[PDB]
This record gives sequence, C-alpha cells and structure tokens, in this order.
Amino acid sequence: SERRRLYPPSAEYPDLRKHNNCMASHLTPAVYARLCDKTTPTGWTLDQCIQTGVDNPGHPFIKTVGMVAGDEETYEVFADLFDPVIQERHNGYDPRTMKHTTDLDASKIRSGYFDERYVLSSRVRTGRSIRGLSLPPACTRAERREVERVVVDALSGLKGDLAGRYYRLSEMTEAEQQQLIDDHFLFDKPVSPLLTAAGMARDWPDARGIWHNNEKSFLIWVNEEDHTRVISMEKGGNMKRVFERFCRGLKEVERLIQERGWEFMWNERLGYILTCPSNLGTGLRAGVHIKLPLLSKDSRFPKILENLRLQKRGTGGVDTAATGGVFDISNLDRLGKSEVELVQLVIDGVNYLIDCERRLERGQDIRI
Amino acid sequence: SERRRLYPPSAEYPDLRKHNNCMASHLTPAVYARLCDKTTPTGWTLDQCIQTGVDNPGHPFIKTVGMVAGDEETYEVFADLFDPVIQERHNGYDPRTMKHTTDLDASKIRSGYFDERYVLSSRVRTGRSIRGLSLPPACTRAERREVERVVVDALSGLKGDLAGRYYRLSEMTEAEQQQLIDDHFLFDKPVSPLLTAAGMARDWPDARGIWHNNEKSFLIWVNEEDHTRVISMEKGGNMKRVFERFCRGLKEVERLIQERGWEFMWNERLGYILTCPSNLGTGLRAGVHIKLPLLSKDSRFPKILENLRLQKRGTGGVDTAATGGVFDISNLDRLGKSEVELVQLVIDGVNYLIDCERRLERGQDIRI
Amino acid sequence: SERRRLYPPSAEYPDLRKHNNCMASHLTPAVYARLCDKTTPTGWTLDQCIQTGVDNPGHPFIKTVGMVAGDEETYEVFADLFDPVIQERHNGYDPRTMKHTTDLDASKIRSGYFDERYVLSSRVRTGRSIRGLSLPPACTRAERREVERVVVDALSGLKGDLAGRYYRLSEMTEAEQQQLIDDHFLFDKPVSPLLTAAGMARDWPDARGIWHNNEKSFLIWVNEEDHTRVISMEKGGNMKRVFERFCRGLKEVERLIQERGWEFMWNERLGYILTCPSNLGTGLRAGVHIKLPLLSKDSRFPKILENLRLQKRGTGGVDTAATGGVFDISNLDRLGKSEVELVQLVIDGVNYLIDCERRLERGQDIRI
Amino acid sequence: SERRRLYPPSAEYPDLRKHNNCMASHLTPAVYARLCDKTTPTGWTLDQCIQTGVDNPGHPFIKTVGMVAGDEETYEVFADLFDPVIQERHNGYDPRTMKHTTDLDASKIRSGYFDERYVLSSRVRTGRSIRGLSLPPACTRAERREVERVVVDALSGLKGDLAGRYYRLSEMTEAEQQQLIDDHFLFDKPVSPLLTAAGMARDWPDARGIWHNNEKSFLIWVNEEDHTRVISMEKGGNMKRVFERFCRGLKEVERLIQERGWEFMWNERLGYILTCPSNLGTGLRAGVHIKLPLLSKDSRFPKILENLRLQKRGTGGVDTAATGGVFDISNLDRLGKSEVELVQLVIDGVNYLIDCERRLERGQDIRI
Amino acid sequence: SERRRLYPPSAEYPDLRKHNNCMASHLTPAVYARLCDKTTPTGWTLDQCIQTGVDNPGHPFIKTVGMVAGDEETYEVFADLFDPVIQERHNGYDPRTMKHTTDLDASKIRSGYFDERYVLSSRVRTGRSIRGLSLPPACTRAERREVERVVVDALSGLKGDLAGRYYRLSEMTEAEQQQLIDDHFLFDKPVSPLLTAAGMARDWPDARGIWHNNEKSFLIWVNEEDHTRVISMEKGGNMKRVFERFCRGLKEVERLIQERGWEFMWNERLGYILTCPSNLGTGLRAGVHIKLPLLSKDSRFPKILENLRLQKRGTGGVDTAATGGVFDISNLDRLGKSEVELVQLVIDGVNYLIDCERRLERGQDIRI
Ligand SMILES: Nc1ncnc2c1ncn2[C@@H]1O[C@H](COP(=O)(O)OP(=O)(O)O)[C@@H](O)[C@H]1O
Ligand SMILES: Nc1ncnc2c1ncn2[C@@H]1O[C@H](COP(=O)(O)OP(=O)(O)O)[C@@H](O)[C@H]1O
Ligand SMILES: Nc1ncnc2c1ncn2[C@@H]1O[C@H](COP(=O)(O)OP(=O)(O)O)[C@@H](O)[C@H]1O
Ligand SMILES: Nc1ncnc2c1ncn2[C@@H]1O[C@H](COP(=O)(O)OP(=O)(O)O)[C@@H](O)[C@H]1O
Ligand SMILES: Nc1ncnc2c1ncn2[C@@H]1O[C@H](COP(=O)(O)OP(=O)(O)O)[C@@H](O)[C@H]1O
Ligand SMILES: [Mg+2]
Ligand SMILES: [Mg+2]
Ligand SMILES: [Mg+2]
Ligand SMILES: [Mg+2]
Ligand SMILES: [Mg+2]
Repeated sequence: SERRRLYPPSAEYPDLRKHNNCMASHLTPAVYARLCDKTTPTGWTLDQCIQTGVDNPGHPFIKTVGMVAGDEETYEVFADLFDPVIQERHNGYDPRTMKHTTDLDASKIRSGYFDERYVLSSRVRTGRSIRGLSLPPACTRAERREVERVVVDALSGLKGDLAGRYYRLSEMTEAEQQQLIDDHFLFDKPVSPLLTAAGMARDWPDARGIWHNNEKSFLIWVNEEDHTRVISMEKGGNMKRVFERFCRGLKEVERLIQERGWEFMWNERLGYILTCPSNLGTGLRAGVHIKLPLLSKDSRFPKILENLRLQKRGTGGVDTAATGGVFDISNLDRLGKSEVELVQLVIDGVNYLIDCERRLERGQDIRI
Repeated sequence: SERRRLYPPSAEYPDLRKHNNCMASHLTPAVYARLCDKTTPTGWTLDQCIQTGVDNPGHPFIKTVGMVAGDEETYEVFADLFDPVIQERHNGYDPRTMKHTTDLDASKIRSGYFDERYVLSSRVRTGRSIRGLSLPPACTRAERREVERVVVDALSGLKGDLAGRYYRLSEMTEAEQQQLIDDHFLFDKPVSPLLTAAGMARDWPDARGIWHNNEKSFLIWVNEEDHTRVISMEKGGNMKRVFERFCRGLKEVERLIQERGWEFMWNERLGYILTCPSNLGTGLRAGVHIKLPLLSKDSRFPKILENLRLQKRGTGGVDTAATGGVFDISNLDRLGKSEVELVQLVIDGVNYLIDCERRLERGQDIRI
Repeated sequence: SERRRLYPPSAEYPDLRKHNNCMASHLTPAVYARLCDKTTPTGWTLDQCIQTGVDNPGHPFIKTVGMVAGDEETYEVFADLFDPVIQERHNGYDPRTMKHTTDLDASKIRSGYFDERYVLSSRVRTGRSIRGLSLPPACTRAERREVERVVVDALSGLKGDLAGRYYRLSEMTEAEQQQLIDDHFLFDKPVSPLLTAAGMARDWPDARGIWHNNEKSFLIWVNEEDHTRVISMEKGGNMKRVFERFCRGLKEVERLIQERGWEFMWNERLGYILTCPSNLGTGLRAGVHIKLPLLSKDSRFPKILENLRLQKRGTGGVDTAATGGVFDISNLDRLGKSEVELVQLVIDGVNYLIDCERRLERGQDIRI
Repeated sequence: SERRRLYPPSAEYPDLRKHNNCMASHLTPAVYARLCDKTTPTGWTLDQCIQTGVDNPGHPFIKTVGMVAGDEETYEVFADLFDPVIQERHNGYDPRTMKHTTDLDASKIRSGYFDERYVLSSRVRTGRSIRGLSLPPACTRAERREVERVVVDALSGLKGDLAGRYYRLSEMTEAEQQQLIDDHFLFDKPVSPLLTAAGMARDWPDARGIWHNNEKSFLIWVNEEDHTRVISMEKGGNMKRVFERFCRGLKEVERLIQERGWEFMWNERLGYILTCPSNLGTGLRAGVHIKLPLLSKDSRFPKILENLRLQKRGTGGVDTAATGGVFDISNLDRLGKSEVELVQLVIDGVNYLIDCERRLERGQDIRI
Repeated sequence: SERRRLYPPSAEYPDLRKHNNCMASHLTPAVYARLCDKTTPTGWTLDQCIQTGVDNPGHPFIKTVGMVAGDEETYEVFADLFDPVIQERHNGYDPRTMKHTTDLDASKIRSGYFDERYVLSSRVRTGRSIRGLSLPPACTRAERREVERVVVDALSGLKGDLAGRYYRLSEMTEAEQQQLIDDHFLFDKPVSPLLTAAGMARDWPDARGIWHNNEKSFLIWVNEEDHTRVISMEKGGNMKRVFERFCRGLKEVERLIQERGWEFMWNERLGYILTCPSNLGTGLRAGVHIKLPLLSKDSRFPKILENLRLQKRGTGGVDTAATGGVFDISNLDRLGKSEVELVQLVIDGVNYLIDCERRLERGQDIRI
C-alpha cells in the first residue's frame, strides 16, 4: 500500500548541538530536508556524506570539513551543502561563480635553492581520482581492485629515472611496513576516527599499495585516502628539483593513464575532484620539515604564518602532535591558486622565515 | 485491460444547488474536472478537500469556507480552487500577486492599558503546523503522535515564567476536562459537523493534549484543530502585557522547535499554513469578552463593527450563540496585515467602542 | 531515494486500552502488522475498516462490531481479522469451515396469525448490495448515483400490488420527511457516531431515497445504511402474509436486477454481503412491536428472551432507548440459519411470550 | 542501455586467505555468488553482513562470528550463510531442523544460595529487539530514536521495586559516565574494531541511554549493542534472587511493550533475534566474578570449564584481558537450551568449581 | 539488487594504439564514455558502430571510415562521433552548419560525348535506403525480406526501355553468378573483412538479388552493401546518355516507391542516408575505366588527379589492386556538391586528362 507514511526528514536530522565542524555550522533543517531524498547515480546519499562529521563532533578550535564525497557526481548533486563548506574552507573561493586554473610548469618557479638550516627535507604531494570509479568512501572491492590495476599497469610504463616497483601491502611484512612508515615513505592503517567513520578503512589492506622509484624520491600511494596520492620527496632543500620531478612524473602518469582510456576526475569549477573537500582544486601540499631552535622561541610566529599563508602541523602526521619543536610547514589553501603559485608562495614564505628566524639579532617584521 | 472507461469527472461533480459556502460558489464543472485527477504527494485529493463543504450546505447569511487542506502542498496543488476562496475570505487579498509580512514585535504596539468596563478579559491566539507532517484532516495516528512528541519535547525546554505542564486528554478525568472547558482553558470533543466531516475527530482523544503554564496565562492546545494552537490569556485588560507574553512565548517555542530540526510551515504568499483557509496568514485572533449593557442597546453597532473591522461572535465558542448580551469581539482578517497591525486595530476599535458606548450621552459617530 | 524508512506498523497501532467492541478485543499487534500493507482493489484499507470502532470506544455491556467493509473483496482480503469477529457475533458460526444456505420459501412457514394483544404491528427487513459497486462506507458520488439508478430503473418494472413510487430525499420537504420518519416509514439523517465515523453520511442527502408501494406495505430504502434495504410491514399480526409479500417482492426485485445485468453480492461462506458484519448471511430482522403491561412487569424477561434467541431493543430506533415500556422484539442472529428458519423462530418465540405473559396467573417456565 | 555488463560476483569476493572467523571458513565462492544479489526489504545486503568479519581477520585461536544482521528478515534472506555459522557456534544446533524453547520460570531453579569465597557478585543478562525496527548495524537516526522512545515510555510504567530512572548519555557528564562504567553499571563508547566495522557506533551518543532501578540492581542499556540489553545484578551470591528479579522484570517489560502495540523479534527456529549470531536463542549470559587464589593455580582448569560448559573471559569486558587472576565465569551457548536450563547449568558448574577449588586437599575430578 | 556496479566505460574502451582509420583518430575516452550508454530506438549501440573499425586496424596510408550506421537515427544519436568523421572524410563539409542540395537534372550537364581512347566504358552509381527499415549492418531477416519485397514490387512497375527482370542470388547458378561478376554486372559474396566485421554478410545469400534491364544498361543490386544500389552503365563514352538514363530511372523508381507508401531515408544536413559515412550525401560515383598506355607513364599523374578532385582505384573492385595499368577514375567526394556538379566535375577532369595524356608532345599543366 502507498498510504503508509515515511519518517519526516526532520525526524532524521542529526543532533549537532555540540559539534565544531563546517558541516555542523552550515547544515540547516531546510537544507537537510531538501537534500534528504536525492542520491548520486551510484547510490551515494547525504547521510553518507555527513556521517563522518556527525560521528566526530570535532575538537574546539580545530577546523575539520566533516564531509566526504562518494563519487564525482556528489559535488554536483549535493552542491547546496558543499558549496558553502568549500567557500568557507578555501578563504572565500566561490565554486558557483569563480573558476580554477591548473598550471604545473616547473619552469616558471624561480629561486629553488634553500639553506640547510631547518629545512632538512622538502616534499610535494597531490591526489588524483580515476573517472568512472567510486571514491574510497563508497568504492566496492571490485572498484578498488580496478583502480589498483589501472594505476599499476600505467606505472609499469614509466621509464628513465622515474622507474620503480609496486609493493602490495598484503604482501609486505609488518617489519618492512613499520620501517617504511618510520622513514616517512609509507602510510599506516587508518586509526583516526575521521577516516574510519567515513568508511575508508573497509577491507584493509586489500588493494592498497605503494609504488616507489628506485631512488625512493618519487612515490605513489594507491588506495589509502584517495585513488592515487603522488608524492615527490627530497632529503634536502632543492625545492626546484623536487617540483620539476613532481611535474614531469605527474605528466607521464597522466599520459599513461590516458593511453588506456582512463581520465582523472576534473571539472572547471572545482579542479581535480577528491574525497575531502579541503583537498579540492589542486590537492597540492608543498611543504618542508622545520626544527625548534630558531622557530620554537621567537616572538609572534603564528601571526607571521597566517600573514604569509603558511600552515604548520605536527611532524609524523596530522593526527600526531608536534614533538621537540619540530613541525611541518606547508601551504593552507588548495582551490583557487595554481600549483606553481602555491609552490612559489611556500618558497617565499620559507625564505622569509629563515630570514625572520632572528636569533643573531631582532627585528621580526611579519610584513603582511 | 486498459480499454475500460473511468467515470467521467462530471459524474462525480457534487450537487451544490442548495449550498451557501465559498467552495460551492467558486467550484465550477471546469475547475472540478481539471483538478479531479491531481493529488498531493501524501495522497490528498480534491474531494477530500471539499467533503466538509459538500456535507454541510451551510446556514444562509453565515459564511463558511467549506474546505480544508491535508498538507502544505495542498494550497499549491489545488491553488486553482483555493486562490479565489482565499481572496474572497480575506477581503480581496490576492495570493497569486500579493505577499504576506509577519511582524510580532510587541514593542511597536502602544496604549495597551484598558478600562475595566466591559473588557473583563483579553486573549490572543494563533496556530502553527510542523513542516513535514500531515495536517489534522489527513494525519495518521503515527503523524499525530509525532506532532505531540515534537511539541511536548520542545515545550519541556521552556523556562522562567513560561514554565508549565503538559496534560494528556486520555489521562485527564472527565470532571477535570469539563472544569477546564467551562473556565475557557480547554477544548471540547469536536461535535460540530464542520470538524467531523473534515475528518479531524478521528481517534479522539488519542494524542490530543494541553500544555499550560503555572499561572495558566499561556496555553498550547496540541492536535485539536491544528498541530498547535498557542493562546495568551489574561483576566484583565492589559492587552500590551498579553501580547508581549504571546510574542516572547511564541519566539521561544519556535527557537526550541528549530533546535531539534523541525520548522513551522510557512511561505511568502500565504504566511503560516493552517487547515482552514480562513486562518491563513497569521492565524491571529486577538479579542476580548464584551458585555450587554451599553453595547446591546447600541444604535448602529453592526455598522460600527464593520467599519472598524471588528468581528463579534457568541461567547463560549463559535458554535454557541450569544447569551445575555455577552459576545466576543476580535479581528476579522488574518492574511494580509501583520500581527502587530491586527492587534493595534483591535485595540483602537475597542477604545473607540468604549468611547462610543454612549449611554451617558449620545452622538455615536461610527467614523469609517 | 528508497533508503527512507516508513513508520513501523506498531507506530500506527490504535490505543484500545479502554475499548469495548469486538474489533478491540480481537485486534492484536501481530494481526495489525500483518494486514497494514494490504488493500482491496478499490483501495480500502484496514485502518478504514476499523476507524468506526477506534473512534467509538463503545458503551460497556453493549456489543458493537466496530468494523465495516468498503466492498465485497474486503471480507476476503482482511479475513484474518473479520473471521474471528464474525464468529463471535454469530454465536460460533465459522466462516472458514461452515456454509450458509438461503431459503425464502414462504410456503414452509405455518401459523402466522397472532393475537392483537401486544404485537400491534409486524415487520420484516433485509439488505442487498449490488455487485461491482463500492459499499456505502467507500462509495464515491458516482457509484452512489449508479446504485440509485439501477435500483430505481429495476423497481420501475414492478407491477401488480407491489407497484409504487420512488421519492428522492433531496426533493422531499422537511415536514414530509419528519412525518414519514414518525410513521416508521422513513430513515433520518445519520446522527449516531457509528455511521458518521464509518463515513456513511457523506454527501447527504445526495442519491438517498425511498421507494414504497401504494399500500405503503412494501418499502425499499436506497443508500441509507446499505445499497438497498427491503422492508415489508403490516399494522397487524399476520406475519405469514408479511413474509409472503416480502418473499415475492424480493424475488421480483432480484429478477429485475438480473434482467439488466446486475447481481447481488453473495458468496457461499458468508451469504449476502453487507457493510456491518453483524448483518452478514441473510440480513433478516423479522420482528414486532411489544407493549409494557404484560412484559414490563415480567418476572425473568431477559432470561426468557436469551433462551428463546430473541433480541429486544428500544422502539423508534436502535439509538433511541425504550420509552413507556414499549420495545421492538426481533431475532438476534443472521448468518447461519435461513430466512424461513429465522421467521419460524421469531413466530414461535412471540407465541411463547404471549402465552408466557402471565398476569392472569403465574407459572412462567422460560423453557430453554 | 541494458547492454552494459555488471562486475561478476567473483570480482567482489573478499580476500580471506588470512582470516580466522566462522564467516571466512564458511563463505565460499558459490554461496557468495548466490547471495550477492539478494537483499532484505530494508536494503540490507550480504556485503554489509560480512563487512565486520572481512575488516577484522580475527586473532588466531579466538573464535568470532564475523557477521551481523541488519533486521529480522536477514536471518531468513541469507540463511544459506548464517545457518552453518549458527550451527558451528552453538555446538551443533541446527536452525533448519531443530526448534528453540523459551522458559523463564524462576520457580524451577533450585539451590541459588552460594558461598562468598570467589563469587563476589552475580549477574544475568539478555537482549531484546523491537519488531519492525532495523537493528543497530542498519538502523537510521529516526529508527534509533523510535526504539529509545518505545523503551523509555514502556519502562516509565514500571512500579514497585523495579522503579527507576532513565539517563541519557548525551545529558550525562563524562565523570559520571566514567564512574558508572568503572562500577560495572554502564557501557563505554565502542572502540573495539568489531562494533565500529559493523557500523554500530554511528551517531554516538545520540539515542543511547541507561535505565536503572533505584537500588541499581536492575539495568537496561538502550542502543549500545542491541535495541535493549536487560541486566539483573547483585553484589552477592544469591543467584536465585537475581534470576527471580530478572524474570519478573523481563515479564513486566514485555507486558508494557505489548501494551502499546510493539513486539519483540522472535521466531521458533532461532528464538529471540539479535545482531550477533552468537547471541541468538535466549541471549542469556548468567555469570559471576571469580578470583585468582583457588582458580588461577588450578590443575586442569580449562578442561574442567570445557567439560562443565562454562566460558571464562577477562574481567572488565570481553576486549579487556584478565588481570590479577580475576575472570568472569558464564555460560557458553545461548541457542538450544532454555534460560532456566542455562542458569541451572551455571549454578551447578560454579558449585562444582567451588567444591573443586582444592587447595586444602587434592583430588580434582573434572567429571565430564 | 541495485547496489551492484557496472563496468566503468573506460574499461570497455578499445585499444587503438595501432589503428589507422578516422574512427581511431577521432574516438577519445571522453566521447566514448559520453556515448557508451546511448542507443537508437532499434537497439543500435556505439560499439556496434565502431566494431568494423576496431577489428580492422587499417593499412597505413589508406583511409577508411571504420564505422557504419545501423539505422537512420544513428547519425543523430551518435552525431558527436560521426560529425568529425564526416567532416574529415568530405574535405571539410560540416554537417552541423552546412546543408546539402540534391539536383539530378540531366539537362544541365553539357558536353557528354567522349573520345574512345581510354574510356572504354562509363558508369554511374548511387545508393538508397528505405525509411523505416534497419540498415544492412543491423537489419534482421524479416527486414531484409521486406526491403527486397518493396524494391521488387516497385521495379515490377517499370515500363519502356527500363524494363527488366529480377534475379535472386539463391536461385542463380554459381556459373551464372561468376559470369555476371566477371562482366562487371554483379556483386560477389563479401569476403573483405570490412563488410564481414560490420555484420553485412549475415544470412548470405538470403534476400540478395539483382534487377537488370533487358539491355543490361540499368542495374539495381538489392541487399549487398545498402538497401538498393542503382547503377547506370554503358560500354562507351556517351556519359550524357548514361547520366540521363540514370536520372530518369531513379525518378521512376522513387515515384513507384512513394506510390506504395515508402520513402527513401533523407535529411537536409546529410542528404541520402547510407551505411558507410563515406557514401553520405548523394552516394554518386560517376566514373570510367582507364587504360595504362598514356596515363601509366604520366609525369605527375597523382598531382593532376588530386587537383582535379578525381579518385583512382584498382579495376575489378576496391579490394582488388590495379593490374596491367588499368584503373577506375571516379569522383572523390559525395556530400556537399550535387549530382550534376559531381558529374560535370568528372567529365571536365577526364576531358583534361585525355587532353593532358601527352605522349605525342609534352607540356602537362596540372592546372589546379
Ligand atoms: N615535508 C615532509 N617531509 C618528510 N615527510 C613528510 C613531510 N610531510 C609529510 N610527511 C610524511 O607523510 C606522512 C603522512 O603525512 P600527512 O600529514 O598524512 O600528509 P597529508 O596531510 O598530505 O595526507 C607522515 O608520516 C610524514 O612522515
Ligand atoms: N476573548 C476570550 N476570553 C475568554 N475566553 C475565550 C475568548 N475567546 C475564546 N475563548 C474561549 O475559547 C474557547 C473556544 O474558542 P473558539 O471560538 O474556538 O476560538 P477560535 O475561533 O480561535 O478557535 C471558548 O470555549 C471560549 O470560552
Ligand atoms: N417491527 C417494527 N414495526 C414498526 N416499525 C419498525 C419496526 N422495526 C423498526 N421500525 C422502524 O424502523 C426505524 C429504524 O429501525 P432500525 O432500528 O434502524 O432497524 P434496523 O436495525 O433493521 O436498521 C425506526 O424508526 C422504527 O420506527
Ligand atoms: N559477572 C559480572 N559482575 C560484574 N560486572 C560484570 C559481570 N559481567 C559483566 N560485567 C560488566 O559488564 C561490562 C560489559 O560486559 P561484557 O563483557 O560486554 O558482557 P556481554 O558480553 O554480555 O556484553 C563490563 O565492563 C563488566 O564490568
Ligand atoms: N567504371 C566502371 N566500369 C565498369 N565496371 C565497373 C566500373 N566501376 C565499377 N565497376 C564494377 O563494379 C564492381 C564493384 O565496384 P566497386 O568498386 O564495389 O564500386 P563501389 O565502390 O561504388 O561499390 C567491380 O567488380 C567492377 O567490375
Ligand atoms: Mg593524510
Ligand atoms: Mg475553534
Ligand atoms: Mg438502522
Ligand atoms: Mg558487550
Ligand atoms: Mg563496393
């Protein structure tokens, strides 16, 4: 019988009276009721999007998006809720009106050479999703295996310096995995509630792997937080070389992916599509390791970082806290500016910091 | 087989040759045939809308709408029939073109203090419907229980002077109910054919209740004629205080309803959505008890009331007739003017009447 | 989205903690949950069946079925709930196993002649439903008009003594209707809550009528409580003549109905299908009027009535209470026994009562 | 287009080459392919059933079912996979052929009185699920709130000694919750991967609560691992009194649930339906706290426990490990035997153990 | 269950890394994914369109379309892929913007008379498809038989000089078929992979035939490469007479087709619809046999042919290679220019060639 009544959407509304994520602040009864009945063609629903945020109220003073996407169509189907969140996260970028430009030309960047004072090592990271396949939060076992197959077959075609091997987690010893993790060259099993609540730890470690070059200066994580996570690393300060390797490797990987008929998810409004809305746009997180001595006990570093648009997090991972005054300094925003612009911004900020690490003298200028 | 023929819509057309309600005057074969096949998403149909009017031909010289709505979508689905009725009821207000503005600021109203000559007591009343739940004419048992749960849980959060208790009719003794009714602080079982024909007496008294404050100056009827009926009362003439209490209590109730994820039905064209189209807009019925002595022997009292836009009905209820020359004087129109405007109109009219109760002298001016 | 959840059936379960009808006693959560999804092809649902019982808790010590049927298929679709009720009502008749036999031969009955002591007048009544048309609780305006048309066209073919006229309620003056009602020759507007809650007073008086013979000894009510109510009256005590007229008139009416291609609802298990399950089987209520003197002062009147299988109700209608010690004495059970058997039982019972009216002497024997 | 091909079921088959749960041992490609396309009416699928087992390979030598049910229909829809698992878990009970009998009569049990040597305290526990509502793994927010409403309203009717209060986790301070947990009178947030992977920690702590009597000897957990978890506790050894209180409280709770039209999930083959197949049947876990001295240094304690059909786990919870030689001794099997039989078995086993705690002398007999 | 996942479109993408047809060059992952799910009303799909091109990589330096159409709707449904291919084939004609004009008036053409030096014989050919019937690649047996019936019944009405007989391949001896093929008056069984991979050799020789006039100067192939192939032949050089016969015969055939209610597929953008996109527009291939002596030893013959827009292929068929320096010289483009224009172009080109066959003297001018 069709005379039976469904639960009113307001009956399903989450209790967000003590939540501290952008989803909680931007979710309203009207929006929830409007979107309560829609779904992406693959079956992704709003409740599945906001489950991670609902489960984790979020620590006060710490900003977390609290939502994930199950496929490319999500950002279009549930745009009424994602657009305010994307705008709030990326310092006012408006997906509805503005457009994103991608530029990976490593020739444009200048400077490059650093001073081995507190940089230690430099890293650049991005993420890519294969079009036509569900994202990690929603992907089935078959889709995850398909992503792994596509990526591995493509990377098999890499030649020259960017030639390496793919290691499957299921086939890797626990000691080897721990050693790789400690060396910053591997990812651990998701333990933080954000990923588990999002449903991104299902079937672990089935179809998760790491492809790395012989020099271990070019890595690709397969099915950990996104379909692919491309990392270019260097135990030095020649950020120009790291970014050049990153750009050429990414171009080769994209060419090989397109060879077999696969494409990366990408649209003009949002750029490269990923799971966490915080990673939209370019997904670039060019950064460096930074030490305590000249950076732990100066005057007003947080103001300088905010003015320079630099993020500082705890070494060893986002979940881990800073220890011994050693942090990771990267960029804040992904959507909007381009990869070259973000790398140049990071380089200028770190140059200013090593210039404004005053311990020999004083006169920190901040210089917004 | 699809070759079978349905009854022509004109076969179902009601016999309204001796009817005296706006539905009968505005229902035509073309409109009925046009709307005979449509239905709201919850299954409400035109025949269900007009059943109350069809069953009751209506006493001549007495205007009754003769229709009810089963949900919010009704006024949009069957607008072709409701819009003329709404326009006729509310002295020409056009839902299709005009817009409604709601204003409950008790600061705007002036005067307030009355003279204890015939006012005796003052009262203000409105109605509210919870969005997502069917209206009393169409609500099932589960929906009615859900409305009761939402309202009771919300009112549990009221603090301060507006703190009271919820009494369930099913748990209330017959003597207590009779005492409350005789004291004007309760509602009786619907006996008048208008409500029973509309299907608003089903499952009585299941899920019908009354929440009242300790002073019994603030009451809320749950599931009698609408989802909620909010009443602010005073055994005096300080209409300003009554309206201030009404406004603040309504604001608190709305805030608590929204806190749990529920909203009141409301749209710009019609304002607050209710069952009887006569109550659309604000649903406000600010009024006062009035005695016989000076008003009963008035020269042209009906003319003064009509010019001042004041409705006069029999004390003890709409169904009951005036006895002993004691009536209830309230406002006429709900849609269009705002709550503050209606209260000010009622206050000005009653001030004029107490000024134009001439028995000491003569010279009634009417003063349209 | 199909991921939305419906209200659990137990959420819709009626609150029957203070009900006194067979529906309340025989309705259980399991049965309700089982039957809450089914519906007859015309859309009749269980809640519609039990609404009349739910609305009216029922006076204690008074037995009311509390359910109605919206069409013929109802008794088959909701048999799980009706069968226990039918069995309880008709003193153990089992619809699932037993079968009903119809016999209207007035030749079999003997005696007939009564004594003009307390009988005053005699009456016989049955009801019939036209197959293919919804019953009064569920019939639309078109279906009711179709029933009226079929019955009127058929009755137009009656000849001989059973020749009369059809009077439409909508075309009868109030005084004429009141006079007919007072003369026990007409039906009044349904005012008792049992019929109104069942939805059998909709569109009154549209398509309700009375066809009566010139002698006013053979009447047919059209669309009051069933599609047709056939009555044979006589202001006397010659029950044999009344039953003979009843039988021949019913046979002629059935023949004329079948002539145009219409049939009466009927099946072996239940006999003639009607709205109230109490009227199933034959629907026969052969009875008489009885006075106060020798019966009001009866020694063990209820015991004799129960032993003889006779019902006593208030004169002027079931709703009206007995006044002046004058009652109506009829039979109790309809399903099971046949019409001839029922009339013979009534005749024997009235003969015994008039013989056991002892006021001249004593010695009432009851004689179960 | 319908010419597109779906992923073959074998493409979705989990990689169970290193798994140690009954699901892994009993799941085969044929069964998976057969059940890959079916679903319960509420949308529960096989992958959702086996996700918890797939995610957790299971510690070797530790037996875990590895599956959960999302509703009552699951055990019928996916019986082809659950039946072998149920049979293996409950020492050969065959759901397809055998039948379960429930008996809670506390009069049958004898003995009861214990010796305060190592018992310390006694406890009895069962679980119940409200029919018509999805189980914790699959329940939405609205369904969980409905379960809480039903249980709280029912328990409000408890009188006599079993009269207490309901405390909502969302409204309980962290210190109070920790104190209750430490006192063995509360449940903590699910942290063990078994529940989180099953999706039973969603929306925590929304709609989870604890209703306990004034003496705190009768508790009911609402929405932690099942819809309801009923516990009868005593800081002593009078197991007879504990079981009597348990039985009478459970009977009263069931009566109050049925009063409003709700039923507990229950069928003859499986008994009371719960989430973990290990808890099917009665869900009874009558047990006691046991100390180290005469049991830690036991000669062949595991053999005696296995022969007596007594399970021993770590104090403080199943996840926690035994500390200080203090364990919890309860029964092993739930389906099959009845509640009285299980309680009698536990009492006899503990009596034997306290008799066979030989430290004063030797001669442990095991006595299978 | 609808939770099963389909193969991503990129999984079905053909491997075209070594292909040399316009389909391979113009097919891209985005286009394939966009069109992977669409289909014509008769069930034709993109994979069926491109199967012939996928199977045959294509000889380098030889241009083949690599696609076929299964019905008229194909060119509209899959226009996103056909339009670039049509534009590339027909020297830049844009189907989306430009329009095609058909003109068969044989009066406009001038000259006509040729010199019997290398012409030997002249031929003109076109193709026509009956609307409402699937094209040879997709036609079933019934549709092919219907096409044969329509064409044969129409041609039966031809009178005058264009009067002949229809010969069925199934009823024709192998020796007779070979003799007809050798005389250039018949078609052989499709052996070249292009037609077989396209599915145009199914059920051979069922419903394939040849209708030829008594003089054998007017032939019509039924169901070989298209529904109808109309050929006008002459063993001479009077191209004017051949084209006049062609025009009048085509007009008569079209009139007779329309008489019975059938139409030729035709739309303004593309002209006459046929299977191979290379034949769209007019399908006209006016041409002549050409010998070796003067043309074989030509100085820059390919340049002259390209400048004059004349195609040269091997005698005996497209599959066969040129032998003895004898080729077939026809027009290149079909869509765009009209039939009269194409015939005039061919006549002018052959006149120039016979004038620029210089062996008596030198001075070839090419004269673009
Ligand atoms: N600049 C860096 N240099 C060296 N290692 C790094 C750097 N940034 C991140 N890592 C390594 O990457 C791992 C995970 O980094 P994470 O914070 O998850 O990056 P993201 O936020 O981009 O996912 C950490 O264990 C850390 O050791
Ligand atoms: N101004 C007033 N003062 C005191 N009691 C009132 C007043 N207006 C209404 N009531 C009480 O409310 C009850 C129902 O009022 P009703 O006419 O139904 O109001 P509405 O038309 O807004 O529903 C009556 O029994 C009456 O005693
Ligand atoms: N035996 C009878 N003799 C005369 N009038 C009768 C008799 N039985 C019923 N009536 C008249 O019929 C009217 C309705 O009867 P009712 O109690 O409804 O019968 P039923 O239960 O068969 O419908 C009453 O007003 C009454 O006057
Ligand atoms: N016999 C007992 N005596 C006292 N507390 C107990 C006993 N059994 C269990 N508990 C308490 O119950 C809590 C959870 O028990 P748990 O192992 O989850 O039981 P179950 O397996 O029935 O859920 C523990 O924190 C523990 O303190
Ligand atoms: N100009 C011509 N003169 C004589 N015969 C021809 C001529 N053109 C084609 N043919 C004959 O037609 C047959 C098939 O021609 P084909 O190359 O398939 O034409 P199309 O490309 O139009 O289908 C060949 O066997 C050939 O003998
Ligand atoms: Mg990370
Ligand atoms: Mg009212
Ligand atoms: Mg009656
Ligand atoms: Mg537990
Ligand atoms: Mg050819």
